[PDB]
Amino acid sequence: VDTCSLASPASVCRTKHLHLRCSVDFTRRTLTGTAALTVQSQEDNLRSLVLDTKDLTIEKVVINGQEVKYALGERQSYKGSPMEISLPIALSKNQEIVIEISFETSPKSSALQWLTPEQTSGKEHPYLFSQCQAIHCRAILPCQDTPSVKLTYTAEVSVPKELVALMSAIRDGETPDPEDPSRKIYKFIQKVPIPCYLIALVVGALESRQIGPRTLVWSEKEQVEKSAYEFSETESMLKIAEDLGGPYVWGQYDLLVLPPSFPYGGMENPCLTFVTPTLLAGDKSLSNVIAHEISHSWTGNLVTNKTWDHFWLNEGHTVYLERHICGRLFGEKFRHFNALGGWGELQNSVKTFGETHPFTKLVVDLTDIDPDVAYSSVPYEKGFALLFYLEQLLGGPEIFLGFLKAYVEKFSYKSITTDDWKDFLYSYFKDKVDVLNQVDWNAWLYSPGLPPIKPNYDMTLTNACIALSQRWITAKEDDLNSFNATDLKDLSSHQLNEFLAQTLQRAPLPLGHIKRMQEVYNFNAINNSEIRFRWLRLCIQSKWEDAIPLALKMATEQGRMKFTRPLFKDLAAFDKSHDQAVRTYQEHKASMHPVTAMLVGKDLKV
Ligand SMILES: COc1cc(O)cc(CCc2ccccc2O)c1
Ligand SMILES: [Yb+3]
Repeated sequence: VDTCSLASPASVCRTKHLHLRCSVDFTRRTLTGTAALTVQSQEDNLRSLVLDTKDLTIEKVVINGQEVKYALGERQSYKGSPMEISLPIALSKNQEIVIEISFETSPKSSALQWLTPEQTSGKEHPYLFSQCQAIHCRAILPCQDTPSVKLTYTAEVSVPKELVALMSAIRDGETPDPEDPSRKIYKFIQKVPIPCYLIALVVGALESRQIGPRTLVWSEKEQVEKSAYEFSETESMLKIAEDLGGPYVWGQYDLLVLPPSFPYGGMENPCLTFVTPTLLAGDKSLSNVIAHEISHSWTGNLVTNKTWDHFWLNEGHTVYLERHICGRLFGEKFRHFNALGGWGELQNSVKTFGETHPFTKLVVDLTDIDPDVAYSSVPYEKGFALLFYLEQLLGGPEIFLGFLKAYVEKFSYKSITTDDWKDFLYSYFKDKVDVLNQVDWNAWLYSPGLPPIKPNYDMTLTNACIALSQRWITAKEDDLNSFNATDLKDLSSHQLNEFLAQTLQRAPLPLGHIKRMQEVYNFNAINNSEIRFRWLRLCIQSKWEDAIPLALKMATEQGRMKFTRPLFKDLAAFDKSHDQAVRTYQEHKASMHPVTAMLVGKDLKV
């Protein structure tokens, strides 16, 4: 049973399709419209069902052309309020009805950010966007808000005519509003059954330019040139992901580069991946995020996790594919380098939570836990680590990729659990059941802390990062003169970032070493968001006052949670800046993405 959802479970009824016809109102910061759900019954004699809702105003519910009775339950925190609909005629098993619910969103909807014009690049027009992973789709519309249910949908969206609307679906045409000539209706069809966390909307002044045979890049006009350059290897990545995954079943693959308040690096919305504009490093150095979003097209969007207790199935197989893409493009030694960094970030998450803390288990139990609160790098890296370990044990990359394609093939258009994964892994590796029983499964799946085994890693590109970091850390004042900008000359931006990751793991350092590091490396000049973030974290943790305004400036001007939350956290901890960090949050709380705003307020103990 899906514990994070209050709707009737899939064992009762199943949404097959959603028709949504809505209207984006920027004066009220609301979406208003109707959600017509086509619901099949799974039982005999079905007379009622519950849907998920959150801060939605419900005007009425119409089945068979007539208003039916319904009741809203009391709010249950982050879960929202259940919405029971009294059905007018009892359904037999497999009977299908259409429920059309007239609704309105609240401006406080946790799934949406309402951007004023000054918060955009252009400064003339407003912007709005959505993030429904994990359980915020109920903040947009009543639904069975669980990934245990997949549905197709269609939409018609009325927006200011000067604006443009996109969704996670095939764009199905645009027309002016028959009822209101100042507006446009844009239409969307999604023919592939999807879980509702992938429903996506963005409304703004968008421009497009084509970067491949199935890719257009979407953003504000100021951002299109840079976006088209930065993501020009997407077709190449797709061809690899198809060769490893099997056919791409979604048709198009467009990329939308969002404003900086977007809280994730990416979101794998079918046909329209959302990406952070912090990926625009000028050099395609952060292209692995695109490889993560492309990979989700199979592992995530096709093979879906039945519940959020099994999210690792989403992220771990995806991180496994993403590094496989990156491995093709740039070499097997590069895959291992990324893999090893991954274990590095897993070390930090376990250090941060504590090695016995429940969110460090691969499979979590999310009863009474906001998924926004549990979100970490753990499910990505522990999932990846498990799959890497399994690769090595079971005969290396070629064989484990055979398992991975069969896995997509085997579970496409379904929502699975960990036993469904492990059972199939066992059916596939019939001849290696002895190898598999050797694996310690309770530990990998259900024990907290680090995995019980570490897989073998090639060290070739990593050894240079570890060397320079150790040189800095074992340096005493009288060695600091020997550091020089030629220390970095054979370092890729990636090894550089790994050098800072290595160093940050041992923070703090003497103020003097940091001062010197700036002096000869000019890290401050670097605009790569990964490098800068770690360099800034290193400076604040090492107590450098000069870095307060920079780290502050990064924490607010962008809003990617991977960077924003540790920056406010480090700053809260540093005595000299603690009070500016709290006051800066409170100055910008209103203007922040609601989930980011929530997590930073808790992080800051406001
Ligand atoms: C951005 O997508 C998510 C949003 C959330 O609020 C929560 C999640 C996943 C929650 C989760 C699942 C499994 C293991 C750890 C974990 O944090 C994902
Ligand atoms: Yb010395």
